[PDB]
Amino acid sequence: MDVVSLDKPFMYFEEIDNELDYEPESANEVAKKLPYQGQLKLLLGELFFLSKLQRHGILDGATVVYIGSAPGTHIRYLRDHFYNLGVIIKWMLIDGRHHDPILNGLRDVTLVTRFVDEEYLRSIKKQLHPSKIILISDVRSPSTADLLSNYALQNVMISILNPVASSLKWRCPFPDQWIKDFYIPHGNKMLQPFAPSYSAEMRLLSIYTGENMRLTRVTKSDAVNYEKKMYYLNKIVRNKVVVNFDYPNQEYDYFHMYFMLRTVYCNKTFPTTKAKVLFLQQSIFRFLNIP
Amino acid sequence: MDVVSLDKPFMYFEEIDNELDYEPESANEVAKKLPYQGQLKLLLGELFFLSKLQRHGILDGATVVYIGSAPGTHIRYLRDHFYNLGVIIKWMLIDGRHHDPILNGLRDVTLVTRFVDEEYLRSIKKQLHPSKIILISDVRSPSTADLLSNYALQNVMISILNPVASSLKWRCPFPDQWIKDFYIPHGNKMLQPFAPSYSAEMRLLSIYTGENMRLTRVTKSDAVNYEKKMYYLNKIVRNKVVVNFDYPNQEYDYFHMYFMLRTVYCNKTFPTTKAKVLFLQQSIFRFLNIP
Ligand SMILES: C[n+]1cn([C@@H]2O[C@H](COP(=O)(O)OP(=O)(O)O)[C@@H](O)[C@H]2O)c2nc(N)[nH]c(=O)c21
Ligand SMILES: C[n+]1cn([C@@H]2O[C@H](COP(=O)(O)OP(=O)(O)O)[C@@H](O)[C@H]2O)c2nc(N)[nH]c(=O)c21
Ligand SMILES: Nc1ncnc2c1ncn2[C@@H]1O[C@H](CSCC[C@H](N)C(=O)O)[C@@H](O)[C@H]1O
Ligand SMILES: Nc1ncnc2c1ncn2[C@@H]1O[C@H](CSCC[C@H](N)C(=O)O)[C@@H](O)[C@H]1O
Repeated sequence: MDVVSLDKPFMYFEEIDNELDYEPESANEVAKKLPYQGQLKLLLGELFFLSKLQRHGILDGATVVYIGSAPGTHIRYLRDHFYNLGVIIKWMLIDGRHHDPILNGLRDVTLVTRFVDEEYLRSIKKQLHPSKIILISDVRSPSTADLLSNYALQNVMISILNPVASSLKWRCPFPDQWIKDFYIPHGNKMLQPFAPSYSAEMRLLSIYTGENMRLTRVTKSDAVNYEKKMYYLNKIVRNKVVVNFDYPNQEYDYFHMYFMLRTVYCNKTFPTTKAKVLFLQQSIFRFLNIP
Repeated sequence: MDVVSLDKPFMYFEEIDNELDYEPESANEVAKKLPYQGQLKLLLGELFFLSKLQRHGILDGATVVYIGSAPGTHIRYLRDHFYNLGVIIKWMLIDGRHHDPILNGLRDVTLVTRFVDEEYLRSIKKQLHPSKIILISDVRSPSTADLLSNYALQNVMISILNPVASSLKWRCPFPDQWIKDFYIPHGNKMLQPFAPSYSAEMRLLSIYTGENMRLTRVTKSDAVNYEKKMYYLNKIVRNKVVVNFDYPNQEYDYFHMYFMLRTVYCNKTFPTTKAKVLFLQQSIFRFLNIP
């Protein structure tokens, strides 16, 4: 068995302290071990992001515009969580694909079947006005050309919507498929527990202060680094059994999930953080029908 | 006579401490009082900007890419000034129009007759590599639609060229011709002595640290402010005779020119700042054939 003792898990990209030469043979390995693992991945990341905004007092009264939301099964859980906590939020879920029927019939959630273009963003901005917007993007076209186009759209989302915070899908193009250097918004590179086994995807979390928008250039050298740090995380770290983690499941992803869940607010008062987390996890797994 | 005593002149937009309702009748007033006033305007601004970079030690060894450079008569003066100071610089002047023949025959200056598009910027970037680039832009198409397009090109100039510093033409669209909010790079809004009488144009000066690029949103409310602050500067300030300014000419623009010129480096040693400035001004006016 692959045992180790860890203090904390890598929460952000920059914390990764090692790297590995990417082995293309990893692409043939089992990408997922849990049913609905993709909804779990998104649920934890967005719960983490949104709880932060609550902590900063910028969630209540906001309209969450989620682009690339369908099917969105896990979004029903997020909505119920903040709804039950007393936070007042409107959700606007936009995707060309259809949403899970569990999202219908809620006055606080608007479902839209539209593929967003810069022009449509303008109309929704004019229509949301004057509400504060929180953007969450998970749009999907992939080639490096598809990616750049997605990233280019995400940047236009921020410029037109002008949100107070944003969570953006972020996976750097692979060095061997480089096309050109580009810019992404500045934010924390949140790592994702339960991401596919060898995924190099993370989420870019940003909070917009002032009227400024800071970007950051991404080059091929950055692409090489992303590939090597993520490959090391996936191949090595995520395959560790954190034995000094007394918890029903000690696998790295549960250890990592624990640190995100410990930041979540609950109505119920618990005697320990461990009890709150077990509760949140049981709750999340039951909702998603994960054994 | 319109007399006043001033400590310093307004060097940057933010320093303007008052505003006036724009009077459209000002558009019919004499825009210029000196011959070649436009070359003088550009010369002082770019001398100011470039001397700053020298002060920060980022000029020597750079390639100055000037887009929208023609005719560029005043650029010959700039080139001679730094050339004679020992600073090593390559100049690349690009415009679809032809340059002043005085710019020919200098091994350190390349003249290009091309209307730049994003694609061309890419080729010149690949070709300048690996030199450090200093961008100066004075491109001209104007409607608010022409402006936005110009500004959009200037931002692509910075993203592709990735310069260490930049000077950009900046005039906010008028509030009554607003089209949409947009972003410009963050920089100092340098005011321009000898700008046309009622011009709302300034230059955006930026130095790029790290791999970050910070932008700033410009709205119609900003457009109203720009109009009112600039109108106050033009109608009131620029029409003042600074009597506590002992100098051959006491008009505001000369008082303002004095503060830019006092920052310029010379080979010759002077007993007073006043002597250096008079020298630089005499020199500049003689070069431009201004009486
Ligand atoms: C993690 N990774 C994946 N690939 C390629 O990406 C393909 C799809 O796997 P994926 O990377 O999970 O796709 P996604 O990012 O769209 O979700 C694989 O079949 C590999 O060919 C990769 N190719 C390179 N060069 N480097 C990597 O780090 C890498
Ligand atoms: C300074 N100013 C100029 N204009 C208009 O701009 C026209 C051209 O004058 P300009 O503003 O000097 O042109 P430019 O910025 O392209 O160099 C004038 O005939 C006016 O109609 C202006 N129009 C408005 N609404 N507000 C202003 O502050 C203003
Ligand atoms: N322009 C656009 N507008 C809306 N959604 C977009 C988009 N282009 C692609 N997408 C969507 O991006 C999605 C990526 S899959 C998203 C999964 C979703 N976030 C979840 O909660 O279940 C797809 O449903 C696709 O239709
Ligand atoms: N894409 C482009 N590439 C090059 N120059 C451009 C441009 N579009 C417009 N311009 C140029 O922008 C200039 C504006 S006038 C510039 C005056 C000049 N800076 C001086 O030193 O004399 C015009 O000469 C025009 O041809």
